[PDB]
Amino acid sequence: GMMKTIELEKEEIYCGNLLLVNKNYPLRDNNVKGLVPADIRFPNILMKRDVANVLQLIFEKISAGNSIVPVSGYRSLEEQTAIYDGSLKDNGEDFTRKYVALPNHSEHQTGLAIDLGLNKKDIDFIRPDFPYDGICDEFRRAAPDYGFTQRYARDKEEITGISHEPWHFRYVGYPHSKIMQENGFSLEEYTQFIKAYLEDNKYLFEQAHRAEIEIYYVPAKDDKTLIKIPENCVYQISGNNIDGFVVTIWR
Ligand SMILES: C[C@H](N)P(=O)(O)C[C@H](C)C(=O)O
Ligand SMILES: [Zn+2]
Repeated sequence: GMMKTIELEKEEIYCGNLLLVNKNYPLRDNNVKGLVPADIRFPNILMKRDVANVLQLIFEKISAGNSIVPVSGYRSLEEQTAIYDGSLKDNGEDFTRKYVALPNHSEHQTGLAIDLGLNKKDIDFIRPDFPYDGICDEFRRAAPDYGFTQRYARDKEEITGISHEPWHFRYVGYPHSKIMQENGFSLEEYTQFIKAYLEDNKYLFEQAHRAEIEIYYVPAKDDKTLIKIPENCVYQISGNNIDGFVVTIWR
């Protein structure tokens, strides 16, 4: 069918669901919009609208009720700075470096990350309880089917630069979250992995009776990057926050 051309400015590599934000790769566009409260019960915890909707779907699916509470969603630069500096004072430098992202290097500043905890009257804000049992683990096991990944695993500390965090989940979107789950990938690993699949050798994601999904990487040019898409598809494009774009085509 008719193919259409998408023309992207280089700065668009710093927007999208698949941004890799870490010590190496800072947030460069602060202008997150479409933030909404994640839940009526927690008006001060904001997330990107589509992400809040997905969270509700997961809570519905596992019948979480009130057993899981959102502890921290979107954080502004001033909030992240206060948390970091406060942790320096309370917890010391070593702990802070391991458990708090540098300001402008936190996924919380994107609206795509959420810290979750067991519903108990006293919850540690910095390290909330989200065990590998019961309802919390039901969430954790369902998450990749809906677009979420547990961001900071114990076995990936050396490449994420952050200690094991049971509670911190990152939205990357389906099917990326599932591909990461299947391969045991951190987001760092997935960001490298997908660069092996260019437009002329796309990655194929398929299961049962739903449509096939193709995924590929497009390196950013210094100026305008040109991408072609079928008019005959639902598609997504994201920057990777580093050097290019990831394109997702629903067949
Ligand atoms: C501050 C909490 N421990 P976190 O938000 O789960 C840490 C994370 C690396 C960040 O500061 O973005
Ligand atoms: Zn977090």
